[PDB]
Amino acid sequence: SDAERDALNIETAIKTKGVDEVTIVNILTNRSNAQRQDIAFAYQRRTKKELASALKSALSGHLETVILGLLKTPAQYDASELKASMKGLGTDEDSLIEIICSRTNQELQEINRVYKEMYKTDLEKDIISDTSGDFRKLMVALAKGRRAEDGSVIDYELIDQDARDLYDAGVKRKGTDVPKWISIMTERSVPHLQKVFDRYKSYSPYDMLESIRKEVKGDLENAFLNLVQCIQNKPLYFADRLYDSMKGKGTRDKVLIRIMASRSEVDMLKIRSEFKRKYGKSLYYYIQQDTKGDYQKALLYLCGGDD
DNA sequence: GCCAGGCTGG
DNA sequence: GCCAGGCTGGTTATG
Ligand SMILES: [Ca+2]
Ligand SMILES: [Ca+2]
Ligand SMILES: [Ca+2]
Ligand SMILES: [Ca+2]
Ligand SMILES: [Ca+2]
Ligand SMILES: [Ca+2]
Ligand SMILES: [Ca+2]
Ligand SMILES: [Mg+2]
Repeated sequence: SDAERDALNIETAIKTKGVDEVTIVNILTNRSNAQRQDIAFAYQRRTKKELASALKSALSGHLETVILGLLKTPAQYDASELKASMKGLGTDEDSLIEIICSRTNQELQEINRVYKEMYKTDLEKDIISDTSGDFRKLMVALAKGRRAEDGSVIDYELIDQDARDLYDAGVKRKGTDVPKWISIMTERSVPHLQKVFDRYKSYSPYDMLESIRKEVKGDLENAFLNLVQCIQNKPLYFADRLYDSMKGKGTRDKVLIRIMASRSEVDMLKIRSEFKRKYGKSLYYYIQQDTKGDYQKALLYLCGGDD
């Protein structure tokens, strides 16, 4: 890599009359996150100005959102998105749910650490302040990032007991024992819960997702639905969330940008494979139909190719 | 989950 | 009939 050559080409594009957005996109969306950190360092040393601030002046619109997000480290970006989801008197529960429900223990440990560094308060405290009831209990538990790690031994006895407990806490009874659902679904390892959800189908006339829809409502329902999909098949979860961000009128750009940026370097090949298999056309194609301009170009580079 | 009703398959 | 799935609504499950 040549961070200083990239940093120089970016400054030229910034200072150019009208701004050369294509140069900025072509560079930043075709570099790894670590290469971008080096570019930003090299840029500050050359210009005495922060790259992120210089681009926030030089860009606007959805393109600005993409590019500024790409400049943050993965944990910084996640922490900033969590902060933004909680900003003001409301809560963006959909975004909070997406991040907390899909991040691994190791990702969440770094988010907790980085959040506190950037905002001087614990993530858990902001979550407690923005949520209430069982939804709060579930989000706070997940955010600890202390799910059991995948053991070397499959515990079939516990798989069966957990399935019965989920059934007895929900569909089988009047009302719902939500704390039993929260315990099992936050504490057990991911491969364990995968097996629990199939075993659950032996006891229950409905699968886990349909049981959630029948038993709970609102933010709690949304959160359990996202979590179960994340446990069952996380690349498919992101493929479905991307399809949902585009399928209808307009675009849920906040969701589309965040997924494309945060997964580009993690599992985007699997996301693309699941998307193409389910929807028959490529993720690339859906992005092309829903977005335009340099913004489109940036997302297509994060996609990484057709099919 | 319970009690039913009609429906589509093999 | 039997086997496997679905969808409705009424009287509704440690209720
Ligand atoms: Ca321009
Ligand atoms: Ca701007
Ligand atoms: Ca708030
Ligand atoms: Ca809200
Ligand atoms: Ca119930
Ligand atoms: Ca519901
Ligand atoms: Ca659309
Ligand atoms: Mg790439």
